Amino acid sequence: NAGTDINYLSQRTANFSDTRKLDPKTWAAQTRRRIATDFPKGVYYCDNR
Amino acid sequence: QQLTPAQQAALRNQQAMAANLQARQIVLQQSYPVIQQVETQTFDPANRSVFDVTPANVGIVKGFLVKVTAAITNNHATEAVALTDFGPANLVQRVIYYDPDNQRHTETSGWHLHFVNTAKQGAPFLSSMVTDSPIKYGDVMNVIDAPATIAAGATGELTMYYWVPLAYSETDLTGAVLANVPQSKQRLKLEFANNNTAFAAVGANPLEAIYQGAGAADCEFEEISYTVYQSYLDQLPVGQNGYILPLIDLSTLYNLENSAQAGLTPNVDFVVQYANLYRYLSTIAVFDNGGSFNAGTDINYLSQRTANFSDTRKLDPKTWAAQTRRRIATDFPKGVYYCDNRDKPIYTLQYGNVGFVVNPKTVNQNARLLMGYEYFTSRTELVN
Amino acid sequence: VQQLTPAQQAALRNQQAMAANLQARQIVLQQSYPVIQQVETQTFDPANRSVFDVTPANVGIVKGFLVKVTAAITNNHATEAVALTDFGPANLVQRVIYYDPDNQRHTETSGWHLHFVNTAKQGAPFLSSMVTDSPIKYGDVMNVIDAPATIAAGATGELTMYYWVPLAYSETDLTGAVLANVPQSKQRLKLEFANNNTAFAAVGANPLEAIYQGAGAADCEFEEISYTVYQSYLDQLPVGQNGYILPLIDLSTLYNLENSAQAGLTPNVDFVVQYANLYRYLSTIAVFDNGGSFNAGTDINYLSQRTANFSDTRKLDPKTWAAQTRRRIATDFPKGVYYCDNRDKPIYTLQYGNVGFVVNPKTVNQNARLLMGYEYFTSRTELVNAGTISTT
Amino acid sequence: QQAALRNQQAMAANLQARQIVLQQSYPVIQQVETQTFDPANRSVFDVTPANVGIVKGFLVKVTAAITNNHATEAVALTDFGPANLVQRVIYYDPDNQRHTETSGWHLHFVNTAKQGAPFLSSMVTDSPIKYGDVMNVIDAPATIAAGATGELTMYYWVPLAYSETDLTGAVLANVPQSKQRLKLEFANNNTAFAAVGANPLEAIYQGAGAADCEFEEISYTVYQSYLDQLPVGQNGYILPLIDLSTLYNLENSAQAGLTPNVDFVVQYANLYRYLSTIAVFDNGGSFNAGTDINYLSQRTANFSDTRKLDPKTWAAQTRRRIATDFPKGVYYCDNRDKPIYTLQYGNVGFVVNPKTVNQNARLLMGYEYFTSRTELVNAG
Amino acid sequence: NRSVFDVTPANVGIVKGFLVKVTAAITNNHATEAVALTDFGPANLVQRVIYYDPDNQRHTETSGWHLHFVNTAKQGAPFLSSMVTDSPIKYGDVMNVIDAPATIAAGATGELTMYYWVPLAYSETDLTGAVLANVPQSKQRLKLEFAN
Amino acid sequence: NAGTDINYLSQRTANFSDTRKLDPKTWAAQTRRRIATDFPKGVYYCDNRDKPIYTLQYGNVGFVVNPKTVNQNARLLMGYEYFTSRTELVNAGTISTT
Repeated sequence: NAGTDINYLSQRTANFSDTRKLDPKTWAAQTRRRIATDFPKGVYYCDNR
Repeated sequence: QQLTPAQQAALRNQQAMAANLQARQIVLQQSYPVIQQVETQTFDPANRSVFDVTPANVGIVKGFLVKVTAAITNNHATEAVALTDFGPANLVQRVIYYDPDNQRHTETSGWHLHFVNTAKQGAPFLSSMVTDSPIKYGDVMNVIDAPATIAAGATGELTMYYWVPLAYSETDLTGAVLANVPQSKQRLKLEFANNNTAFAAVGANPLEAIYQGAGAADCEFEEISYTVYQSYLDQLPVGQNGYILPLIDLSTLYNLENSAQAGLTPNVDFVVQYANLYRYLSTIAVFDNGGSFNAGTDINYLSQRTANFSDTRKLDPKTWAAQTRRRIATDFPKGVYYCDNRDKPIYTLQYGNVGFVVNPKTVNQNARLLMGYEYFTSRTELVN
Repeated sequence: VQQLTPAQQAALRNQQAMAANLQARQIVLQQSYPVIQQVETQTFDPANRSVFDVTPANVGIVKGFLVKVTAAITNNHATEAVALTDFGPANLVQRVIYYDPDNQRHTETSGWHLHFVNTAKQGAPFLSSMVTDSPIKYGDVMNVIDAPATIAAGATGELTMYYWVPLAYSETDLTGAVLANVPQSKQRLKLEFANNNTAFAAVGANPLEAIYQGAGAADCEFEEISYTVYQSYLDQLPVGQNGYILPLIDLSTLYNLENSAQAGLTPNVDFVVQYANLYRYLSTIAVFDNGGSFNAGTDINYLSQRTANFSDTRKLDPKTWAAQTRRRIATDFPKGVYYCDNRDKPIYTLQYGNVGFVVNPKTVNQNARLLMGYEYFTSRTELVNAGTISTT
Repeated sequence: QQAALRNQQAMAANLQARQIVLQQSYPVIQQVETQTFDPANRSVFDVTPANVGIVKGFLVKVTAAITNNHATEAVALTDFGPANLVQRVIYYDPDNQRHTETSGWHLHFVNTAKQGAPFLSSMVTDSPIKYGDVMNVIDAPATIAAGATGELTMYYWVPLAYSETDLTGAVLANVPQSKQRLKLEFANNNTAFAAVGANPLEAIYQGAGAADCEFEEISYTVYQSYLDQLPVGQNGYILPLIDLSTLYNLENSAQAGLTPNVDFVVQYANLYRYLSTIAVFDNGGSFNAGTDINYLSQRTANFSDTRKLDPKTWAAQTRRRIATDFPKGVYYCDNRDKPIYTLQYGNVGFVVNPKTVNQNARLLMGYEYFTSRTELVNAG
Repeated sequence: NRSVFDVTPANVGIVKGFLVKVTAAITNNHATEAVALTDFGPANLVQRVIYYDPDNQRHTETSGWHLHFVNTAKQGAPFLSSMVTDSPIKYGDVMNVIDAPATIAAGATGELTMYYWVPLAYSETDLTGAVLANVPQSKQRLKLEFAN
Repeated sequence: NAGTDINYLSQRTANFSDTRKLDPKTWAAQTRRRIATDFPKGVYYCDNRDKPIYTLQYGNVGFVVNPKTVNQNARLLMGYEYFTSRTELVNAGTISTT
């Protein structure tokens, strides 16, 4: 599914809490800045380069 | 020695500039970026359309990503409405930010902020590029989206995103806002569209509207929702005196603002002077020709001119558009013209007064130029 | 021969201290530059919230805050109107409290008392526009402090009110000012606004704290309220071989406004409200809330200020008392509101209740009481360790 | 290290002389000239003051009769009304140096700012004793109906000395045969009446019958205020040399180029110590009560601001100075205790960020300032 | 309309914790059926609480139900409860400090009150975990995410 | 009444302000921690055992009640537990704020 089965995604840690707890569309927005489009349905990407 | 105060102050700068850059480099190499939700609200703009969001006071703030969704219903008996050229970019009419000292930074329209977001990305902001790939990449998540038309009796769903910058970029902290402290509240103020601004009747000016068509009078928002995410740097490096901070970066304002200018007449140079002291990074000029937005056909040429009547880029509309295609890989909507001055910001006092010029071929009633600026500028000094 | 005298000055001592304080004050005023700056603006619906804590900027020497309040009031009643109470827009703010960086409170009073002091200090109704025969169109052009006399059934009225919350006594006397450059510790300016429960009084109800009263009151409501706080301070403080040249007495003295309520009035009997010791009372305001009725002196025999052993220093009939006030503000305060100026020679008892404010009532209704308002100076240490108000 | 001391001592020595002059001389107010004329023939006059003692200023009385010859339409006072009976004033001292050069309306607004209330007005009170507008000192009919003739009276104080107690800017005129020049340009049939829809800024009346309005006549009387019987000492005349070598002037200017939501900055010049600033927002002939402005301020350019305020709060500060508001679109700023003094040209600017800008918009500026004589007076 | 709030604590002295009073009115508009309290009931009025100190260091971040169970464990009895006894003097649930109707019938409106203690300091006598402020900087942040 | 006729209660020192200005239910919550239940209707308790109220000057500290509704013949009946210096009570003591 295109994010409709997810509340949010994040990277969490171990002091702060989450460093990027985001709804699926906002998470996808960050990915659009990296590959100029969305990955296929149900595929989520995270850049920590 | 002879103390040449002017030469010296410059020297003092030169050292100031170097210190700033080093501090910036150290900050970037040493804190950890965080983006976290600050506030979400769902409402009917018929009830309320202005909201004052209170950002969290933590570390150095770089900017805010604002997600906006909306549902619009066309209850006209028979007629549809179609997206205007700006469409969902008009979901937010105005945005204003104030820092902890209550100093105002950006104050501009949603459409201008959106065009700058696009210029800074180098492509339509958060868009999905079309390719021949058989793998199913594409508009999967509808990050920024709005139906091309909303038929009589139908309800359409829209999604829009705006990045409200404080810092100039992810690597250049000029304009960022400094949280090691005490200070006040910013007042990220968001003024949303409502039934009056979002729908334009046939023949009415579509500038600020989202949809225009024969069914406009019976269109209504059902709801609008926003979620503001704050992007900042945490775990600020500490050294000797306390926090290692880029003092020039944090005491410089990086702002967007817009205004409207009128007084255009056919074949005469319409000159909009740059308001001195600011370092203008970009200029957007929208030729709202009395509600008509044309693809360059109502313009002879555009230019940037300095106090000697010397043009640095006097170009016909298509050639002007060509330069923009090199910047954002496509054209801005009809009647929207962009000018990049990022590497050499327009700065009067460096070379006399400068002006943005438009020589119109046709001028309808109520014609005007809506100017959008992106700038830094700070304090200024001198002596005999 | 109210008593202790001018021996209070022999006691403080540091003619050297005063000489220094005063010289430093003058250098600061001469060398620094005045700034008035917006620190916060907010719009809200009283139905959701009405209490706000504003955080001032910690910069230089803070003199005070100018608070601008605007509001839209809708009379949703079907057929009845409402009209302004005597205090009207002065009740847009119910209370104010200020805490400095050292957690010490300065002013803690009602919006109406604060407003009356603003008027007393200006020498005329605060920020008012005086009427003259000038043919040139000066006048109430900008509606600085403004409110519709009535709001008819179904109508919406727009109001504007301003309050000056003082820290410093005046633009030239920095007594009471706050040094906020020196600690990261925050200041607190607490504001409690009128709400749908306090702004509207039904016919026959007490209008003291209300803005409008009338037959349509039950159906009146705020459409919204907005406030903007401007902070006034001195920047670019002068430095010497010591460092910052500062008036130490000015900055270690509190200039506060405070209110209180007293009851127990009986016809033809002196009702005495005792002044506390250690405070130097600059002015006194007494409001005779005669069970919800506010009269123009007709319910009072006389008012006075009295010292235990001597008698009264100004026992006067209500009209003569009002005459003294007309010399101070060029008009009368609203019905039932009485003012007393003691600025040149502040009431200072050294013993609690040496000094009392007197009201001998002619008629006393049910639930009668005197609402007192005070302006005073104090030695910040004396208020910390040895102070009450209120004489029972 | 001696500079500041030398300055303090010179100031201490000015001040003593000033006090002796105020104490020993005697104030005189005397008529120097009266004239009645028809604006159709002339409207510019050069009055020659008397060269006696220390001149402090001139009180100019102006009366006029205006006839509305229109068949059926009336006219009504503009916001400035009788303050536009004098369009401009210019004063030249015996040394050919100009002091004030400004408009009649700006001069009038400064007269008001200095009085602390509408100049020479009659305040309304509840007094049963019949005080009130008995003498119609400054007066003009609110409207002049078709066929009617209205009578107007206006007074202006042209200052040389700053006040009755501060002689800064005063002129020593008993020292030369060289004449003073007080130039006055009066309203005429072309400036006094504005047609509906026309800019009323410089007019006295506006309305449907304006085209047929005319002056029946105008009269003026100039009274000169000076100090006589100047005190003499040892070396001779005891005089405040700083006071008499300083100019106290009012001047006006116009600036254009306003754009919605953009800071419009009018730079202050260097050398001048600006005591007050008046800015009139002539929004293309429309004068609004702050609704066309976002905020006003005084700044170090790009920096800020020492008083960036919304229009109502700006007006609140003015209410503390003149006990009322100036007319629509007129904004005042008091800097008397700490005059704007840049050394640098433009370090400081007056700011107006407009909300709405009509065609032909502009800011009409008015300034009160002190500046500075290069060289002392001629002494005996 | 809104369920997440960022409260800004005052910066004064050593902070030990926060007592959060929460009240609510709930209406059951079902045509015929009632609803009954869950085992956690009003403890679920607050879904999550997160605190950050002046240096933006996160301390507690947990659910309302977990915070409530710890409040109970630290008290040694159900948090802020009223114990039942045979006393004829009218002590008892007089003030409804923590309270919620056992059921809300179709068409009825129930009122609830709940309290949570968000600790920084471990206890009134053990200041381990307390937060100063002699910290030039920020402000603290107490984020409350409510039920909807 | 069970707190419904009161806006708030507090203990205040002249110059600082209140050390515990609380709504009636929150005031009752503190009491529940002390006696495991509520005192009867209209009865309010305040524990200052670890740091006893000790003014050195009369009235430096006061107990505050801001009533929401006041009926005819209303009054506050106060009860105190204290340790005094036997000599101070002998020579310098009253109870009483009018």
